[PDB]
Amino acid sequence: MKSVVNDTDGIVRVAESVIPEIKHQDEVRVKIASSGLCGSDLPRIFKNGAHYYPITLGHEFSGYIDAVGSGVDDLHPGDAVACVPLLPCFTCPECLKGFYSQCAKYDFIGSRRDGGFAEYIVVKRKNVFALPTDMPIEDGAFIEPITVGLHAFHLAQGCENKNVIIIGAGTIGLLAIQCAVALGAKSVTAIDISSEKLALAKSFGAMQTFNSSEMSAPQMQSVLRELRFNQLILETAGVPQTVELAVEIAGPHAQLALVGTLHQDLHLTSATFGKILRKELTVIGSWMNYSSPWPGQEWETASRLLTERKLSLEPLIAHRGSFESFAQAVRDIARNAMPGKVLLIP
Amino acid sequence: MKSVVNDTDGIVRVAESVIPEIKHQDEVRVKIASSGLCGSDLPRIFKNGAHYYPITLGHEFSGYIDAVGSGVDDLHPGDAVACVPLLPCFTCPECLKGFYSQCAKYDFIGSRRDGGFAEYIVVKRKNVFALPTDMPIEDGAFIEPITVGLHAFHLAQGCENKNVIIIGAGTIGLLAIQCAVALGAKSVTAIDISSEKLALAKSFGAMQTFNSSEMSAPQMQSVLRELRFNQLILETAGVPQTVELAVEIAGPHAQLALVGTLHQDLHLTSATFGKILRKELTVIGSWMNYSSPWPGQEWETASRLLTERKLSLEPLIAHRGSFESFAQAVRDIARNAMPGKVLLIP
Ligand SMILES: [Zn+2]
Ligand SMILES: [Zn+2]
Ligand SMILES: [Zn+2]
Ligand SMILES: [Zn+2]
Ligand SMILES: [Zn+2]
Repeated sequence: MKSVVNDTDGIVRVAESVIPEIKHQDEVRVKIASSGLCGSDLPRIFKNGAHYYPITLGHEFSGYIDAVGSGVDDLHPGDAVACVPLLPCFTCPECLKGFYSQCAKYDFIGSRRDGGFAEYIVVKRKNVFALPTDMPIEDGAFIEPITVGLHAFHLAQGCENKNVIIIGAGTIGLLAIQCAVALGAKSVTAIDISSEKLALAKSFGAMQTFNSSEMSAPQMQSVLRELRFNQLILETAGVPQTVELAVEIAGPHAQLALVGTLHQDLHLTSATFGKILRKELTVIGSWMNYSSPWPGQEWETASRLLTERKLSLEPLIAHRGSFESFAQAVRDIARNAMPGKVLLIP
Repeated sequence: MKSVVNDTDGIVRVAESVIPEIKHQDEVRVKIASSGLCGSDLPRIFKNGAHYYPITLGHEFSGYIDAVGSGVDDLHPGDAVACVPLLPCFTCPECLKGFYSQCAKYDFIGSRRDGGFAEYIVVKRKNVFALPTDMPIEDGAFIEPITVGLHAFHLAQGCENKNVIIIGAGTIGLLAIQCAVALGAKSVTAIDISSEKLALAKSFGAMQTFNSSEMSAPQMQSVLRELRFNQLILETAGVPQTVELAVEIAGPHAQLALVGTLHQDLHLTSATFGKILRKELTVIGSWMNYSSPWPGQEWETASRLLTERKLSLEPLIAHRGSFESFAQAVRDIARNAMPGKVLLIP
């Protein structure tokens, strides 16, 4: 079978291996139909940021059950699934509290073990999420990234009647705009460095957009005056300039949800830090996308919103291709910005 | 009348001035009995951090009503009061929401206008808080710093049954320890560089203490293992090293309340920032100490805790004296750490 294998210093190749066998009663084998590249994969590919090399990535995928272990009774060959890539231990104090992403013994498909840029993969039953039979299988690759946004909204106790601000218009951020609209946000505003993913964001329902390469924080705050109350800001870009921007533009008692991981240090001026105090902001760390009961309401909500057509996935996709095509598309990214969702279609 | 006036390059003066007159129907004049130096006053004196010079500071004080304006019907000469130093406008959208410390137009006794390091002051009726008739008048000077800690606890929805960690053993931190014990924290841990402030913390009820000049963050986290859940951490020291420490030591889903204002920039590593997300911390900006109904339940709680003898103020006090000895005590601080509460007794 074919897979995409990444090696040290940004080398990407397509490799041939034997199909993995089911080795435990609670495992399943999935034949992968659609597998997306995450923003968080780019440092793994191009900045030696993976836990090991060589490695096969991919934690955003869907497929059909190919076989099941003898202990699996609720899934059958042919069933459509999405991958639930985190595997907590379920027995540490954190896990028994429902803090699965604070488990100090978890596995992660496409990060801590090999993942979904392959024709087949064997994973635990708890690592797959059943899809509605009428849902197009390709759509299932977006479930995991949808739940990223939904988890942050969950931590903030909802976005209903809130003025939400999404910073970053990558796939995660564009999905968060669509979810915010569908979950009854009073308004949605999008902010990003380049100018018309912002047009795309307006088509998804953002009532206004700020190009941060052309507006300063004060200019943005001035426009936001009428909407300065009951704010929920999601920082999805994961660069220190946007974290700083969120604090600067925030209105009184705004909730600020951090979902983007930084790969450079954050220097905040004394003044900016002071605004966290003076505005009495609530800064909410957000990690992964899970809650009890496993894998969490986020996952059922993601599937539900898709089926009732509240979400729009096609405009997000910058590329579909099989292995050679997808590999070169990944190579073409270089250390540049993500064009849109790059999908592997085996 | 005498007052303490500080000037540009850390000069502290005792000056003579005329007694201020009541000019509006809703004003009172207070003859000041006890007036304390806040940790936040030190950058105002020695790091040119005040809004203007020359200036008279002091926002932690108590006294007796000397005279009242013609429109004041519920206070009279001889009444004991504490100062409520913030004066919001009460007519902006922030104030109408009960967000008094975000008021666009607020005044502040001892920061935006001259304060209580004087024999008499004229302030609004809204700037004084009636004390119980049996309360020793000097105790009233501690009400404002008490409510600082209580406001942070309030923002965090209480400290009851929580494992609280107080970082910084200045007067405000030591008071927050006593309040935490009184309000039923499951445990209280104190952290500071002074082994002696730490002994005091234990006598106030801290079950353990970490000296940060001698212990590492990992060393601290190791000790905190059995208490790592349901944490409430108050950062009161207001220096970048302790903000960094709070994030490093925090347990899973800990609340982190920020009450100390920085006067130096904050440089967080990408790893330290990452912990905010990975631990799913909630960072709570805390500013001043007010709520609706003005000035807030915090002030009622402070008064009550004092009257039922749940707090201990005498060991906090490092100095008592009239104008000349108080001024020299202040000068002796220079650019060093606070010895304890320095009080002016006119
Ligand atoms: Zn991802
Ligand atoms: Zn676990
Ligand atoms: Zn103060
Ligand atoms: Zn106001
Ligand atoms: Zn720096």
